[PDB]
Amino acid sequence: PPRYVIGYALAPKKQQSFIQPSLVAQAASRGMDLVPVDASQPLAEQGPFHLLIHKLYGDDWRAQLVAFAARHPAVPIVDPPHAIDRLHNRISMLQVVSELDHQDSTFGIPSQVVVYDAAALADFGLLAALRFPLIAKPLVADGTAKSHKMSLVYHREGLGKLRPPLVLQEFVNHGGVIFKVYVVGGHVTCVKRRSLPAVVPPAAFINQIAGGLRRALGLQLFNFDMIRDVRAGDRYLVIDINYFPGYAKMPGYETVLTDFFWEMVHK
Amino acid sequence: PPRYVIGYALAPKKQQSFIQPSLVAQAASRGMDLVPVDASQPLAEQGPFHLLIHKLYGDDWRAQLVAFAARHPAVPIVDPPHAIDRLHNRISMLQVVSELDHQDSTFGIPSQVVVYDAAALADFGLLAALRFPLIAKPLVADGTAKSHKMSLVYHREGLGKLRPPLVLQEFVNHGGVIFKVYVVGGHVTCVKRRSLPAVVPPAAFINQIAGGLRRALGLQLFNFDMIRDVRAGDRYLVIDINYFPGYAKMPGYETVLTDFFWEMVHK
Ligand SMILES: [Cl-]
Ligand SMILES: [Cl-]
Repeated sequence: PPRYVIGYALAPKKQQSFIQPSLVAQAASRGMDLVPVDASQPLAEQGPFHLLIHKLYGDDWRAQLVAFAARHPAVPIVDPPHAIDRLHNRISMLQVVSELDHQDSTFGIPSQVVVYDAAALADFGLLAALRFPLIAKPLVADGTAKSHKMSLVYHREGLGKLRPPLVLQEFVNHGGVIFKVYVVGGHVTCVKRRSLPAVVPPAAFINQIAGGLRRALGLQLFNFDMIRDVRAGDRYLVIDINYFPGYAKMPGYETVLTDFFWEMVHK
Repeated sequence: PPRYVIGYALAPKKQQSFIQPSLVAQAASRGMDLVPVDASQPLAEQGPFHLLIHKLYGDDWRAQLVAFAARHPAVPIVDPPHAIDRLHNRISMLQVVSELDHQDSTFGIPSQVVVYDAAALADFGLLAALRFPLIAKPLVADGTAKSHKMSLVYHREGLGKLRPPLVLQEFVNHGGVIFKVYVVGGHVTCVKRRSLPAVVPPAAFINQIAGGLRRALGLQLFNFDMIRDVRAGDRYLVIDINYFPGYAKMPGYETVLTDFFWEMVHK
């Protein structure tokens, strides 16, 4: 019958990991043509698309997506740059998680300390009452930098050498395990990574959170970090959310994505 | 010669305090007609304006200002709603203050604790090492609510009864004085309010900060709260910023505003 064009605008490293022959071939076998977006030409002069997927940042790419969205309201963008932006301030991101509605399993948000300058990082009294280890992230980051990754701190001296502005979370109530939950539209997958280089949370609970994050963030492609609060044992916290992660690591990612692409071009 | 129309879109209480006969008459004496915007009609069908000043919130008023700004790019809006929004998240607001560049007087940003839910407000260990009193604000607020005001907390029991999500700042290093600095474009005024119901900071320093906030926030009308860190005695912190404050309280506000309106319609 008819064919659907899936335009992709990805950095070369993300093309190499995500746009694999096995994905291109599975999708073509179902009538879907994955077509790269030329970065050296405007998207406006670039050919019919039934779906645009991207992981590019900055005001020129944003402007192109803003114009594309005006010219072609019915063509889904995954994901809209105003929705990716909701992840860029750690404090406003966790604010979005705090808006979700709430069985046997409970859902929390971990308190944060924000330190804006070097003087505060030396002299703020409260920092001497922190339990270690800490999770530290820059307050604002898009993920593109290596220094935008959540990093562990083991003592006051290590904290003292970080670059403010930063957000600090205590990291002691979780029994040294982290659950990375991969989401693709209505579909969840879950990876029992072990932090500080086990029993998974209930699947129905994870699906409720995954779906609430999708509706609240307006993102189809993301992965959320979750911990068990092992004081109580049936309490869980979301500690991070990341746009369009390394799906290529999960075996069977090609089938999950192809199913998602097919769903999106029949919305 | 020609006359200039200054449209104003204000709540009735703000009309009563700010749009006083003495302001209307001074401005008319200089060729400037202050004209109220009809809230029951679209702004698009509302008459030539050489300047629009407002203090209204919400998506309908925003949409009207977005359309006005497209149709009439050369007519200044004071202030643009995307710029007022920069004040609505306390953490991203202080992030904007942290971006300013930096003599005898130094300039800091106070560390904050963010508490997202009721469980954290009871159980977060770090809160038992806070010094009191604290400044507490909701993480997100526009100022229109009575509960959106920065409030003082004197002990753990009082902290325990607040409504998260909230931002906590220790409030002990300032020797019980707060400086409210009123800004109108390039012009500063300064009020030695005494907190917890004196020597002012140097005027050149205040003007540098006022001007950096104006460029960074893109606001003409605001007031910033500043404290002296009395450990060192030549260090100052910005602890709050508010859109379009009670200028009518300062004597001589009519002359300051009329001069600002005249400057804006000759940009
Ligand atoms: Cl990938
Ligand atoms: Cl007023």
